[PDB]
Amino acid sequence: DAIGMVLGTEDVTPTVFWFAVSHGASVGLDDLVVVETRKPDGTPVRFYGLVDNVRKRHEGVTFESDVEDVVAGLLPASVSYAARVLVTRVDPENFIPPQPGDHVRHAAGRELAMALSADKMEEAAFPGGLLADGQPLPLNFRFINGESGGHINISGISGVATKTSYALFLLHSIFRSGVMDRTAQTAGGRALIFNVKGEDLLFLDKPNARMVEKEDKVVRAKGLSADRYALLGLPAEPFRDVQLLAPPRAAGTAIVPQTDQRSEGVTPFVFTIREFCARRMLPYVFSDASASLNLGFVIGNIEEKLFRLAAAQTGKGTGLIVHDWQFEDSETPPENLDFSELGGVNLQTFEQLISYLEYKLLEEREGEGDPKWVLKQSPGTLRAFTRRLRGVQKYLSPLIRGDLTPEQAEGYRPDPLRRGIQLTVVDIHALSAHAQMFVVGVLLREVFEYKERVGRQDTVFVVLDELNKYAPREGDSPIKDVLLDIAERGRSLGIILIGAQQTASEVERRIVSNAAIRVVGRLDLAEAERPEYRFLPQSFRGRAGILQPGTMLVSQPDVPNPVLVNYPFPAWATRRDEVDD
Amino acid sequence: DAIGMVLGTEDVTPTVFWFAVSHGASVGLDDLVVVETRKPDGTPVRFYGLVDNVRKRHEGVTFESDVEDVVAGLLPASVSYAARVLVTRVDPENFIPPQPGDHVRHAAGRELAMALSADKMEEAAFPGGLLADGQPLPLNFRFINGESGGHINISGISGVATKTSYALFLLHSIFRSGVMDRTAQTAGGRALIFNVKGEDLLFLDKPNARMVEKEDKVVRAKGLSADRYALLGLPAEPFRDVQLLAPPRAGAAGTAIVPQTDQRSEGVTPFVFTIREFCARRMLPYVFSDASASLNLGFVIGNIEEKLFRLAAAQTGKGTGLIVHDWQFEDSETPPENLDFSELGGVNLQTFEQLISYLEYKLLEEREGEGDPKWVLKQSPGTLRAFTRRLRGVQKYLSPLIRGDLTPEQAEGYRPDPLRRGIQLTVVDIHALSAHAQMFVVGVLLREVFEYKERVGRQDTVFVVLDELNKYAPREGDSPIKDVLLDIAERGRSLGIILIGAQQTASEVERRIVSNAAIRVVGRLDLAEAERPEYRFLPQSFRGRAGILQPGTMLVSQPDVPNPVLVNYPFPAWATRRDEVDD
Repeated sequence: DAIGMVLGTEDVTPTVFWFAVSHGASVGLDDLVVVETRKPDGTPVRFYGLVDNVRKRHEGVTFESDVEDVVAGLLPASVSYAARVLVTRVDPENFIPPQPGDHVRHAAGRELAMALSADKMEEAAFPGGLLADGQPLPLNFRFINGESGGHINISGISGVATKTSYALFLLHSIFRSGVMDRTAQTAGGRALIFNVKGEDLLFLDKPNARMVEKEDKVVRAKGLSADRYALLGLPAEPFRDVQLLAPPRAAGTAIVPQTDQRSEGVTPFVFTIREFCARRMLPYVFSDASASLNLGFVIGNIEEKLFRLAAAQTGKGTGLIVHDWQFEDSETPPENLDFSELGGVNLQTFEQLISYLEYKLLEEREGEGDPKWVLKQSPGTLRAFTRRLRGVQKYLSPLIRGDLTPEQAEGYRPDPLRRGIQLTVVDIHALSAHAQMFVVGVLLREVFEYKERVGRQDTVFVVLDELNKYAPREGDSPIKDVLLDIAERGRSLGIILIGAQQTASEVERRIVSNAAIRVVGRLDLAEAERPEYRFLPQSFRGRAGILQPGTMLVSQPDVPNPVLVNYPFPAWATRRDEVDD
Repeated sequence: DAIGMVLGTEDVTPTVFWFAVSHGASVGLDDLVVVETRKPDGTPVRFYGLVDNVRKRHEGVTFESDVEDVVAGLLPASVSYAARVLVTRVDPENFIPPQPGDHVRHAAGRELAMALSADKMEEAAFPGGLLADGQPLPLNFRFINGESGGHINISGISGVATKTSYALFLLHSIFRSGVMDRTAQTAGGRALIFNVKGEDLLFLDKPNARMVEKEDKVVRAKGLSADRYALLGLPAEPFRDVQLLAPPRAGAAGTAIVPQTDQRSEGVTPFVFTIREFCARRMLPYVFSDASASLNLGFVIGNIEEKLFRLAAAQTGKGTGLIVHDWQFEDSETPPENLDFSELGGVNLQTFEQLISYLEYKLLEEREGEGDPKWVLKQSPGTLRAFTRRLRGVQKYLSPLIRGDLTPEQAEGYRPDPLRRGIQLTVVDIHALSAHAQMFVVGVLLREVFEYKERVGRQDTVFVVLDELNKYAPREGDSPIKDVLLDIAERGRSLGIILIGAQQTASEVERRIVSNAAIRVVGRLDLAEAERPEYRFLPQSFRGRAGILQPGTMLVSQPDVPNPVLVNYPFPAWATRRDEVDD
């Protein structure tokens, strides 16, 4: 149990000190070490630290050109192997230096738990990954579910850092470790995740045949005792209760999902015109936050009109029936127009709904429009609102249907909170950016409203990638607003964000600032020194530039510095090729 | 009883110097030391200081590889134990360098008083915690009650830093030390605290069932002569006079009023607001708490608040509801089948939705959509809808809190008054309520207390204990709740309103609120935040230490003493959880 001796040739301070590695021992860059010293009074003090600097030097060589002779042993010299320890905790809080010559050892048992502040975690610790030699890393669940800490934020080079895989692992850990019941001691968990990568998120229902092979290879290499999942205490199995939703293909009443390689088990999801109006979906059409005009007054006004109009609807249908649409000279044709038994037009398509908005705002009274709808708003602002609806109508029109019947509508409505479902996967990769931002906006706002009305209830995890897309640093959008609501109010409300981006400096400062858990994959060279990565010490930056895929640094409030960690291969399928018959 | 001698190998200056720790003594990083030197004419000069750096080195080892041999005794080397002193005080204020070889000693009873400027705190000193595993650290109450100082601002990582516990400890110390009596020689103490945690602050009048074992364990470990509370001189009992207020459960359609508390069903009083009082006390501005990014609704809110205030004054009845005679529903979708009508044909608004409906009618339906001209003072239609839409959006959340249905006697009993006679501590339960209701309740109570002090004068010291200060007083937003916090910060000293506020980072809080705190306490700080400009009052030496501070461990900084002082405080004598209750 001897790894080295505290060095006296370098200063020995309570925060930082060096030690010499014993012969036959190897000290890695991230190794967690404990050294115990004796006070003059005789009472002991334990120092728990992490190695941030490791070096090897030749102590007696006068010139670098004598190195060939020195290695041979012809010239007298001694190789010196030393490490620097960054103090994280002192069991007795005495800020006195350890004596040179004190024994340094790897934290392995109770010492390792003390170093990672597992005593503060208590029953709330659950596996956040693997340490150097198969020891699990305790993650304090109370800082994920909102008791004392907020959400999770993952950063790293997209394509190189494995951000989404680590998120899915954390969901697996949270769902299968039992910490939800332990911290509850309402005690359950749900997750909503969006497939935008192809069909990668679409087979996490099935076991991954390649997991065993790849697992055993790594197991034999690093010499772990059992399978990496077994070391964390987690079953190597897929997600138990999974729902796959997809958009409704492409003037046919029949509906079947846009998915190609996975066709079995996938359910189409659609919105109705009536629900569109009733549930104030209109703002989530305007996802261009990068820079724009102030349509807030127009959107709010038309939104309220549509809501009141939807509430007045007595019919059972899914479309919206309006009685004040006349076509003295509207390009729109009276044919193909569902007409009510009361002479009202029943809007069955999104393009018809925009046509009616054009009429109320721009054609109604020889061009000045219906004053109840245009509330003194300028013609230029109205037509901006109109033209943007026209621009996205083709892309949103298949997702919003009024021609569907009530049977189909109740069946196909996307509910991330459906009973008996733990993981909802919404397949948006076939949709355009406008349909993506629309669907994400509506669904997130639906979950937020529901938790506002009822309460914390079940803790709902939202796993979102490309955070810079949805919540830019400088823009302002509705979809960014619901993510702000989730970040700032989600702890108490029970909506927890597991978000990832290539760089946190491109994400809204209030989303990133509210993540209790920060996880860093391989970081770009320039990004590591940015202000948003101050929680990584300078020691880590050079290492972080070359971190291998699968390797993350996790930082959480309980323990002061980031800890490097690895995590197993997915027990679930992430592409079509990994599914047995 | 000397701990070392001034070192000549490092420069000796009046402000900063090194000393060598003598054999058999241990010198900690935050230890208070005193050194005495002698002028050539024989007069003595005393240096009171704090250690900020401490180190150990091998003096004679020529190669690092030797260490193993050197430890065995085969090679000669000596361990060099040295500490650096940051001078806080010079008692004869002669800025001369101490002479090398002078004797360094731990600060003694009287020497400790001089080092912590206790002489400046004649009798206003009260216990602020335990320092250096030793003696109580004196806190100047005159910098907390506003005679010479403002309020307290506590900062640290929520969850690990023990921020709220240190605030409650300070309250206990102020209220039991008798320092209120001493500083008097209109000299009484009151405290308002909001429970935003899950019923954590609802058991402050119950004794801590595990505070004896936990304190005892600490006493055994550090060999203290007596208990930590005993060492401070403060009794180890809970808050004596406590008021617990909670919102009403099943508020909509239920006349019976019952509090929303689940864990504690005894001694908790339900608190409700009344529609006439809402109009009379101009509480409308507090409904608009979303200052993150907002429209210029200031004129509409001001316009309606005055109209509502005048309407309340016009009421002739003693009834809680508001009576309006100018509301009609020709085409407005507000059925009157369930409504209360006055003797003179007026309508009595008993529900929050009804008040908003009346406002919607005056603003948007009164004259074929034009609206009553007196009510909308040439405000754009979009601006009126934004004001109306926000009220409808928040109506379900504030409806249980604002009731016009109750009788005057019922309302008088239920109104939440922090200044109620015979009450020293008031706890308002806000955990059940939504963020909008929470923001509305804090602003109304703070403004009512602040306004009452302005008319009456400062007859009592009201301590307002508020966590998550970034939420209520953001750095760049502008809100009514921020404005009442600003009034408390900038005018509370003379007015007697003292803010004990806590945030995870002062960087997220309004510069004026943090700048007006005379006392600054720091728990374990985030790695990034120590480098920031809001934490310049920590010397650079402290930063690396502050990154790893344990729960229970705080650095307190006050104007009388130049550098921060590391402190510990006892475990709470009051219950902070349902299981910590002692029967």
